[PDB]
Amino acid sequence: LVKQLSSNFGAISSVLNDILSRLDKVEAEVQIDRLITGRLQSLQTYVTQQLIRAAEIRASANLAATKMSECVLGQSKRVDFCGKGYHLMSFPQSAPHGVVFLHVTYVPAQEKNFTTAPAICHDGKAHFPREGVFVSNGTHWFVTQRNFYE
Amino acid sequence: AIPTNFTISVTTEILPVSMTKTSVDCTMYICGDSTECSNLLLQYGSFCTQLNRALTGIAVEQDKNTQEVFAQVKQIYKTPPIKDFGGFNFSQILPDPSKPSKRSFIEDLLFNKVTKFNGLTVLPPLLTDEMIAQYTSALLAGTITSGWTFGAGAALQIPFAMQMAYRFNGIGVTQNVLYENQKLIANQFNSAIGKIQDSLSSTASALGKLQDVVNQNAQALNTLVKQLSSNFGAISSVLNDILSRLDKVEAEVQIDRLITGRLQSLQTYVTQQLIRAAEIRASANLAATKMSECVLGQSKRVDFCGKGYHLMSFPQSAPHGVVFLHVTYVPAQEKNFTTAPAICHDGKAHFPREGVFVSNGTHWFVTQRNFYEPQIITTDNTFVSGNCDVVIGIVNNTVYDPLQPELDS
Amino acid sequence: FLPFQQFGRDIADTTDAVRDPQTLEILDITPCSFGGVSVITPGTNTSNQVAVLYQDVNCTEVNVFQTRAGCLIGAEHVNNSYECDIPIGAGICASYQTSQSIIAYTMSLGAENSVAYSNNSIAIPTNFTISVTTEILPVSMTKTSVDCTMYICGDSTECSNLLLQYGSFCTQ
Amino acid sequence: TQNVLYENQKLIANQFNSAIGKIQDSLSSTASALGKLQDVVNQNAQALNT
Ligand SMILES: *[C@@H]1O[C@H](CO)[C@@H](O[C@@H]2O[C@H](CO)[C@@H](O)[C@H](O)[C@H]2NC(C)=O)[C@H](O)[C@H]1NC(C)=O
Ligand SMILES: *[C@@H]1O[C@H](CO)[C@@H](O[C@@H]2O[C@H](CO)[C@@H](O)[C@H](O)[C@H]2NC(C)=O)[C@H](O)[C@H]1NC(C)=O
Ligand SMILES: *[C@@H]1O[C@H](CO)[C@@H](O[C@@H]2O[C@H](CO)[C@@H](O)[C@H](O)[C@H]2NC(C)=O)[C@H](O)[C@H]1NC(C)=O
Ligand SMILES: *[C@@H]1O[C@H](CO)[C@@H](O[C@@H]2O[C@H](CO)[C@@H](O)[C@H](O)[C@H]2NC(C)=O)[C@H](O)[C@H]1NC(C)=O
Ligand SMILES: *[C@@H]1O[C@H](CO)[C@@H](O[C@@H]2O[C@H](CO)[C@@H](O)[C@H](O)[C@H]2NC(C)=O)[C@H](O)[C@H]1NC(C)=O
Ligand SMILES: *[C@@H]1O[C@H](CO)[C@@H](O[C@@H]2O[C@H](CO)[C@@H](O)[C@H](O)[C@H]2NC(C)=O)[C@H](O)[C@H]1NC(C)=O
Ligand SMILES: *[C@@H]1O[C@H](CO)[C@@H](O)[C@H](O)[C@H]1NC(C)=O
Ligand SMILES: *[C@@H]1O[C@H](CO)[C@@H](O)[C@H](O)[C@H]1NC(C)=O
Ligand SMILES: *[C@@H]1O[C@H](CO)[C@@H](O)[C@H](O)[C@H]1NC(C)=O
Ligand SMILES: *[C@@H]1O[C@H](CO)[C@@H](O)[C@H](O)[C@H]1NC(C)=O
Ligand SMILES: *[C@@H]1O[C@H](CO)[C@@H](O)[C@H](O)[C@H]1NC(C)=O
Ligand SMILES: *[C@@H]1O[C@H](CO)[C@@H](O)[C@H](O)[C@H]1NC(C)=O
Repeated sequence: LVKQLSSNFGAISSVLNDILSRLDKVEAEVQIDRLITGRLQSLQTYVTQQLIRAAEIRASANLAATKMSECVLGQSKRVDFCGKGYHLMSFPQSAPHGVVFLHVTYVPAQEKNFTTAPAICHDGKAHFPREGVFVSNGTHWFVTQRNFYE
Repeated sequence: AIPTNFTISVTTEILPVSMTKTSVDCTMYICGDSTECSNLLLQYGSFCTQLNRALTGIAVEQDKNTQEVFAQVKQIYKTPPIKDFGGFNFSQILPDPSKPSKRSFIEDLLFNKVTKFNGLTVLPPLLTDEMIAQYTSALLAGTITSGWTFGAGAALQIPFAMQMAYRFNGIGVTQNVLYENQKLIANQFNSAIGKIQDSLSSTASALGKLQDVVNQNAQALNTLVKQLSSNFGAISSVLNDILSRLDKVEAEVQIDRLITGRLQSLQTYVTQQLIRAAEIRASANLAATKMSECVLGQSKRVDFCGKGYHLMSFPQSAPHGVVFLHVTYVPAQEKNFTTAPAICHDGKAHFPREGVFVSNGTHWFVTQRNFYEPQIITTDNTFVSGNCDVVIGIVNNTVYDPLQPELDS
Repeated sequence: FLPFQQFGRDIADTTDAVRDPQTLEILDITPCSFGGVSVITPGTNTSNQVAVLYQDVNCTEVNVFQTRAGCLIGAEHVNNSYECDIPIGAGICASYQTSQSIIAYTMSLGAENSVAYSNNSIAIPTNFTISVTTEILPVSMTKTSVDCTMYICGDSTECSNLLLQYGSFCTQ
Repeated sequence: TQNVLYENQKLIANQFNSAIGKIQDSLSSTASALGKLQDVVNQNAQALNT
């Protein structure tokens, strides 16, 4: 925007005082009008870009507020909304013109291949887990939590 | 009213993700191959480079949108050669190895529905249709073979029927309903997919949300080009026709008239593109949100990923967009049952641990809220708190104690 | 062309074709090949070597690698894929690697992996790790304010009086 | 647990009814409550006047 003050826009000079100090009114008003049109257009361009950028910032701020409410104040069931992993808790940190969230997540680290089954027959009855899944270590059947071998 | 039967439905949600990456050269558009016009244009400073910058920013954000929507998986997963998925047929959404581009049948259907000299160019996307198809293949193979585990961390293999059992538990329906009705569920799923294929193969308007984006950008460019035909007060719209007949002094004035008009035309175009780009970005952010919370996980958000109780979703690529196939559980048939909030027994007030109390007119049962499956009311189904003189609408019945006959013998 | 037609025009009113005034044949006028020129470069704190992309042209009209993004000159084509560094377009990215030089390659989409799926095998985690990630979001931007009179006219009454003929353009 | 509601159902209904009455009293007395919508009306009207 400041650089635009250096443009002539068709005028004999970009410096308004240099136009006024050398030419009398009648034609000088024309030369000034050329600069007014160009500089006014420059401001309109600047303001339009700022309004669009401001809309972008507002969307980001709304997202940040949403995360603050549903991650720091609560616990998020939304996948990858507050970082990768199963969300536990988050911590806000301030930053210049922004906010930084530290997302604490639970990530499975080591796994084993187990044989499974959807149900077990006993006396003709079909037994299903109340919680967890059925696993076999190759000789014995166990019931264990879905997200942690126990 | 408690549902006694259910139907598995598949819905299609179509979202724009990107728009054509145009770039406009102000000198060739405004002046072309004319130095006199270019020299006049230089008196307007940076008006051009701010337009090249704005369009570059848009072009970059079109690739950012695609990457955030599709590039959510660190690895490219692939299905096994044996499709033992419990009766669920995925052959119409998985890559077809026989095509020159490994797209699914449905993706091929989607691509068949959506259809320079003045300084106006179109940049290629960074991610080709091949790269997008591979990404949707990886996301689909992960979803099918590992459920939601590939989203949080490592892809942990699980039988598909058990994965669906978890998805059913996630909506308040005990996993045993799925296994007892597994064949029915697989047949309903396969039929729903066939219906999706028939719709896409017959309803052209299905992809209107993406076609309109294509139309809006194309028309805008046509409008910009049409503006070269305007005089803007000059004796002629053709710059060379002005330069070849008039000498410098007045010709510079006639050229200035065209520069002002054409520069205004570009500014209008760029402003409209920035606003439209913001719209596309919001849509892409929504698509990425759905991808993360529907395909990689399971959504508890009502109507976020289609109507019904969400089970799973499948991404499909489309021209300048993404198509989600949302698999939902919808109650199908219901009966009128009499209910009660609690039952008095020995003065104790019994409440269900899970489910509600129902009566068929002669006997009281406890059943799941979302699926009629009557069980005998027992001490292992209900809990005691307080007594019958507080709860409004409490009824008299008996609660069977499974331990009593065990102690008598 | 019909016997009375001498010139053809495009949507922009530029000449599309002309009929030669001496020999009555039609010549199409296609403006000669042009395009944007982009420079692919590592930062100047690392190297002053660059590659040049001539957009949407063949390398004949201008070692040399023809891509659908254009003719890339100065970057060596490498068969090995990598993570995208400096994007070019159409699946091609470039980077500065090992002497050292600029390379061009088809970008990798991630490691290839298969899931050991079967109808009776489940993988259940036995251990876990607690990870912390950082998410950075903009919230605000500098609260600028611009005075149209000082910007446009400054300390000049004659200009201000002319500006008043434009009404509310400023106060908006 | 759902038993809390049933044991306290009368209290809950009375609190709900009172809260609604408070909403009515606020809307009947606080003009600024709908400012978010009035500003939209004002922004478009002024723009046309401009
Ligand atoms: C599967 O788990 C069971 C239970 O832990 C194992 O059975 C035990 O094996 C140990 C020897 O490692 C014996 O000392 C115990 O008496 C066994 N208990 C029972 C109840 O049998 C079984 O060996 C494991 N199998 C495999 C292949 O790991
Ligand atoms: C639940 O609804 C399904 C259909 O949505 C029923 O399945 C149909 O059953 C009839 C038997 O009268 C068959 O002729 C149809 O071919 C079946 N359709 C499918 C898709 O399998 C099912 O029987 C219903 N169950 C109950 C208990 O009402
Ligand atoms: C999954 O559904 C597709 C639907 O097309 C099945 O493909 C058809 O299979 C039948 C016989 O198996 C052929 O006669 C058709 O020509 C096939 N159609 C197409 C388009 O390929 C596929 O076989 C089904 N898979 C399973 C395992 O049942
Ligand atoms: C309500 O359900 C109960 C339990 O299913 C029904 O009682 C059974 O009725 C059948 C006849 O249809 C008898 O053969 C069983 O011996 C009954 N069992 C018991 C424990 O009483 C009862 O008839 C049903 N009532 C209605 C109106 O449907
Ligand atoms: C539910 O059962 C209780 C007791 O089994 C009933 O309470 C009796 O009500 C009658 C009539 O009001 C009294 O005369 C008895 O003295 C009460 N007995 C007890 C132990 O409180 C109660 O009325 C029954 N509810 C319904 C709806 O029939
Ligand atoms: C689970 O993983 C943790 C590391 O993430 C293991 O803790 C390490 O155990 C080794 C023992 O071999 C120590 O030398 C390391 O210092 C431990 N690291 C930390 C951070 O405490 C843990 O033992 C693993 N548990 C199982 C059952 O595999
Ligand atoms: C499970 O078995 C397959 C069979 O080849 C193997 O490739 C895979 O690595 C095994 N899983 C683990 C966690 O070792
Ligand atoms: C429940 O009873 C009402 C009583 O008229 C009836 O209109 C309604 O259709 C019944 N519900 C079902 C599912 O039949
Ligand atoms: C339900 O309504 C009937 C209407 O006559 C009434 O007699 C009965 O007591 C009511 N029950 C409850 C729990 O409100
Ligand atoms: C970039 O230059 C600065 C200053 O010379 C240097 O400190 C920094 O490490 C350089 N960056 C890289 C990636 O080498
Ligand atoms: C010109 O570009 C086309 C692009 O497809 C290429 O096939 C051709 O070989 C290039 N060179 C020519 C025409 O000499
Ligand atoms: C790269 O792969 C192509 C495949 O056609 C091959 O012709 C070429 O020689 C390879 N380059 C090197 C350096 O191996």
